[PDB]
Amino acid sequence: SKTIRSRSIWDDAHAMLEKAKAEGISTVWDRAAEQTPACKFGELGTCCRNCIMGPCRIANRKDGKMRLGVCGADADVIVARNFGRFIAGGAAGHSDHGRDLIETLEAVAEGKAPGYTIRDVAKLRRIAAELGVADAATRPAHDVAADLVTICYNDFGSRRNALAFLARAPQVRRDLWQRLGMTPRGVDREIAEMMHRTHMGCDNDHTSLLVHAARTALADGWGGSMIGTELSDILFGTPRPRQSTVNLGVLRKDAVNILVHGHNPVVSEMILAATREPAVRQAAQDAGAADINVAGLCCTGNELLMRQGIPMAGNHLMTELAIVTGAADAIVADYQCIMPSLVQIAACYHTRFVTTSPKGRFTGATHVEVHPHNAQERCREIVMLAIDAYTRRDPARVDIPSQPVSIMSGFSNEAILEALGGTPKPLIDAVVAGQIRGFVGIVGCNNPKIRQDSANVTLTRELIRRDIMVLATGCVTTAAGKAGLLVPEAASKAGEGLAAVCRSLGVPPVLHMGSCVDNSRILQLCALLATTLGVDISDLPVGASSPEWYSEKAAAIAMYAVASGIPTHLGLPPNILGSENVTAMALHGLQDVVGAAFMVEPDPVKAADMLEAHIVARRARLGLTS
Amino acid sequence: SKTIRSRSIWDDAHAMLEKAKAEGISTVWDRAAEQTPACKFGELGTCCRNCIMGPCRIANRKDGKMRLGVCGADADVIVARNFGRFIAGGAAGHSDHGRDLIETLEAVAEGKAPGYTIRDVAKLRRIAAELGVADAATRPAHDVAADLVTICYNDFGSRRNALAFLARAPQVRRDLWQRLGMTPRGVDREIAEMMHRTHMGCDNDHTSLLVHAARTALADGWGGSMIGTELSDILFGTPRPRQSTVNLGVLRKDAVNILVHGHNPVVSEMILAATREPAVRQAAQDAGAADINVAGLCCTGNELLMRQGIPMAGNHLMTELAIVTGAADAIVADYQCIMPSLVQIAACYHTRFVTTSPKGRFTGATHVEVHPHNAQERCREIVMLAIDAYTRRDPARVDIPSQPVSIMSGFSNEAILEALGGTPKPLIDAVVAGQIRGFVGIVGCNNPKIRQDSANVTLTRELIRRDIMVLATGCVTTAAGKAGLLVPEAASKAGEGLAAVCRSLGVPPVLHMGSCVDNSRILQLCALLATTLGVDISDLPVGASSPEWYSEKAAAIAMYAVASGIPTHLGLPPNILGSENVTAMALHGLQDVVGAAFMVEPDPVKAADMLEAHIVARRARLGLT
Ligand code: SF4
Ligand code: SF4
Ligand code: SF4
Repeated sequence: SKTIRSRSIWDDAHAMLEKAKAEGISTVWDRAAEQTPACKFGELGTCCRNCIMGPCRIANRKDGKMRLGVCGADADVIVARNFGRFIAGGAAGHSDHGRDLIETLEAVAEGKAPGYTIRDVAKLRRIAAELGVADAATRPAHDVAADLVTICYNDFGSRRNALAFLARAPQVRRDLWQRLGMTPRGVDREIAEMMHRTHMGCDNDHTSLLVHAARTALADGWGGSMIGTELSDILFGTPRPRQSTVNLGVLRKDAVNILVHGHNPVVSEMILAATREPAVRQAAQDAGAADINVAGLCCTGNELLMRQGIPMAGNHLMTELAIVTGAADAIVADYQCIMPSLVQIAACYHTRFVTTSPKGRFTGATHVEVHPHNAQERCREIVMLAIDAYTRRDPARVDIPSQPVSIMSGFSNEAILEALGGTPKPLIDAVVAGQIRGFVGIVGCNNPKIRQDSANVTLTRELIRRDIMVLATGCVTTAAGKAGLLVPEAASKAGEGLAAVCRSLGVPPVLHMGSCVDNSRILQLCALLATTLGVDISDLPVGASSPEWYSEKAAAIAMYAVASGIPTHLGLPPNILGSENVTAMALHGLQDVVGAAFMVEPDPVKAADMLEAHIVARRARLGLTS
Repeated sequence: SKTIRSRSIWDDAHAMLEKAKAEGISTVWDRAAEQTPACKFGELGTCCRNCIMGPCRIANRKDGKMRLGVCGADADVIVARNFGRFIAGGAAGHSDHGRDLIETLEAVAEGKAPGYTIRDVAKLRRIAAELGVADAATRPAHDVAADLVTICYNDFGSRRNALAFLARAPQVRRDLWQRLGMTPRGVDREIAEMMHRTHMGCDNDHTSLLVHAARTALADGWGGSMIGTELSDILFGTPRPRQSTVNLGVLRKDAVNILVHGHNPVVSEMILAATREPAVRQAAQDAGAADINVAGLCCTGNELLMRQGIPMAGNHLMTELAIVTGAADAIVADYQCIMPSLVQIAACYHTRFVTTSPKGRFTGATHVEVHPHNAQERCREIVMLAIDAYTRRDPARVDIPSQPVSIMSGFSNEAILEALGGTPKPLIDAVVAGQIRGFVGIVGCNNPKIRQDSANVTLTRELIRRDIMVLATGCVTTAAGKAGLLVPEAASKAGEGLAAVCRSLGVPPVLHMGSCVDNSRILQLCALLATTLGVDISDLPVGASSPEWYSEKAAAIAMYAVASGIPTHLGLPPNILGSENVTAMALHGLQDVVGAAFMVEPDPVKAADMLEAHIVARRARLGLT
């Protein structure tokens, strides 16, 4: 079918799209078609519903009518406020997840989280020492953890002048943020202040609103996300390189298949633990299954891949299709990017849809709420639900369409530095000599507007062919993995210089660096390189790209990349083109301010050209050859 | 003009609307007409733009298409998420205000706020003791202030199980909130969690979303707003009853007129002090003026009225009209509800539009940023700018249309208890006897959809005639004031029982209790009576009403009133009627959960009937007549 082929580049998606159509199951692509054409005011950002003097919409009329909202706000203010609330929603998604990790570490330090422990005490002591805990190297581990918990909680308070992890950024960058009024002060505070600013009759200057949007995004990348990443490593282990597999073929007909979906590994790590208990495996054996098979979706999947090597079934637009295989016996959901259509599609099969978070409630789901104090008991109950659902699987509707594709994962900054012999000096030498011309983090989602992973893969291929190493996170991980680019043998697909460095280190030309919160690892790496070299992040030959983004979280990531000095490409524009001034700020004005700007470009080859041009300009300023 | 008469009940509004028309100046009412009819999806709440798989809209179509968003979210989820973010924006408006008051008190405690002081040390010691500061009664006042600052800041952190001021609520209400999962834990935390819940693919259950909306609003009423009110009293004085005046006639042709607008008394109080310095006054007199005349707009005007008796020029929809008098020489703005049209209308005259907050930036305004460490010199500078603007006033364009109307203000709970002899017992006895049948807080804004103050005044008049005492805050203050209802002689407009009680105490039948953050005083009063009686707030003969609301802040107030057990009337629906399930929860379902619900009724006489009906039912449950 020409329509099905246009929706994705992948055979396993095509196969499930055919099956979904045969079984009369509507998908995200069908709902996207029903919502096309979309309201122009919504697309442009020129609609405001922030009070009930509205709704207001701004037209561009020669007679000057509908130029202002009822309160007098113009298109610049309305677009900038909508964009600011958009960013705040993304920052809040990461913020609340980082907050849950603080609470989990506190429960471990108090001895009130059965089955949880401090899996990386060495990293605990290092992070705590970095952030100022006294005698972190020698004091009892749970005392050090309690002091680290206090520091992280204080970043979720209202008394700091700068977040704790901001000290990683080079001095020149912290000085610039301070001069601009961009320094993030409190993770929750910046979000709340954004909501205040965007109330009627508060902030009515688009420049001020966009500056606070940058501050709010920075409070995510250097706060909520960075806390989430570093505490997740302490609690569940620091990733090291390991082999795994990707695509819908990681599901197994002869096993109980449990898909974990969402973002929080506090649940997924304990689901995986329950599946390895002897009594639970005997229950699955008694039900007729040969094994219990956990596979990942989206950022929870990314996390379990990085730390445990658990195979990833799919990214964002694969999620519905994973149920359409007929082999998903349970989906275990926590929060964020979990499409509620999955509840309805699961009900078309035997699949249990289990929610675990008080924040991730879905009408019609089976709710088994999980907290650290009860996770071990509750996750056992959830796996037994999956085994029970397995006994009702209709064997005639099972169609697992592909063989899995080998990948390598687990490239934390700790693993990267270890692969380099302990210092970044071999990486700096490679960049100075021009073997690696630069690095681009390719991050972000799928979006039904773009043929799934078409831009993600094309951009990745173009960059590695030009000797630009790619750092992959989020739903790009699955795209690079299915493309065969996440293995060391993929050096044959890179340019001569990048292939040579990859082969000498034994690593792929694309490094999987984790989930969306793990984009904080990319900030940390950039900050380490700039600090080592004595330059700003805006002087490094780096870039970031989200070719197929959709979420507020992805927009917040892009904003904190830009605000930190990383040129950032987006495949689709945010809803801001209704204001030329806001658009010009985002694409050009920010360059004058933070040393980076957004680029919007749906042609991935042209996106590669633009990212490469920035890298080459920055190499020249460093006195390097290109 | 019949169109002009249709826009306001007030003579000063009519006169300035005529003047605006003659001069070609467009107002909020003109822009409201341009935006009519509005998008039906926006009115119903059935539009979602929370990701760029959207925009999505939910329709009711024969083919069954557009029943769901691209992510699969239905109308119940989309409407409830939109309402949740709406409430979060209102809570955030109050929370950042409260946070600013903490920062100011901390600057005073550190000795780094020239011209600021602890005006009410007795209330500082009482509040600090209440919230757990050790030896608050005897320690040095600035040490006590630093420890109270720490307690308030911790409510803006992430480690509490319940906000500090929640202890005021009766135990039965705190137990209910705990069981429901509504207990507010952190002022910023609940706002941030709401923004997380409304991201695509997080909270997709409309009941869950509305319960967290209640928790977010409670974190305002018992957190951001209550902190804002109590610290404002500590820094600037606890209000006591005093006489003042209201309407555009408080402006004076022979004076430099400075209008303070927005919410923060931290700025308006120091502007007032600057205008009283002899050298500043002499500068005005050298410019030809007889004096400097400060008048208030909206909530910062409410604050200056409550504590300093400063006349109030007008409420929300009067703000543009104050400039059209041609006599406003400066507007000094901080944040919230300040319409950006004021900058362009000020540019039609000589008026200086001055912004003072890093959060309240207005393109084209004169920005003179004020912080506690520089407020004394910056406010002096601002007043000098107003005097310079006065020398540019075109006397031919001046038209101050009315004589000002007398009012009484200053009814903090401290002033109410003092007027009662020091205990709520006389008030309880009057309620028991049936002299005062109940109380309604009438709060909230104006809205161009409703003839300005027509419902605010009619509802007020209806309730006091039925022996229901009215507690007025926000822009209802100006409405009740201009109607002559805020003076003791207004007992003559009340029913026999309320008139008798009012005359015995020498108070009006409508008590001005302050700004929008000061709706926390109504919570405090309800919790005091309920705790004294040993019942829930949902057992008290009380109600709340915003007949002409517009703002997210007003919706959050209405939500925390409802979630606290106070039946709450709204003249206009929030943008939720596209979900029958969300609408039914708001109007009916909440009754079975928190003991109160929203009521939507644009006829203010029918609104009075409904509020009275709840009061009578609660009187019967107390075994009263
Ligand atoms: S974006 Fe605005 S104008 Fe468009 S459908 Fe939604 S509410 Fe209506
Ligand atoms: S805030 Fe202003 S532009 Fe937005 S809905 Fe209200 S009146 Fe219209
Ligand atoms: S969150 Fe769902 S309903 Fe809202 S815009 Fe995104 S896809 Fe549409």
